[PDB]
Amino acid sequence: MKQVLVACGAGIATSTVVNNAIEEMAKEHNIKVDIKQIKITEVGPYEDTADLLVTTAMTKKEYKFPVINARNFLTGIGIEETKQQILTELQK
Repeated sequence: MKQVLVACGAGIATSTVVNNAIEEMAKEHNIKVDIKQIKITEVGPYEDTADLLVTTAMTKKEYKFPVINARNFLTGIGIEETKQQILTELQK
């Protein structure tokens, strides 16, 4: 089981496109992955239990995992790109 969180802070209240996107891809792949949604100040305690984290900005902390910028998820087209990187470990 892979618990991947998602913390975005640009305009939308929560990461809708990202989640709705990833969740759509994970299904096609049929992998045992579960997406998680939390606030920017929620990833702190959710660093251990969680496995992967993705954020657009505000990534200045003692993270204990390979954070992946959410720049690719700006519109919703360059998902496959980053997805390939994160998936490299998911289904390594």
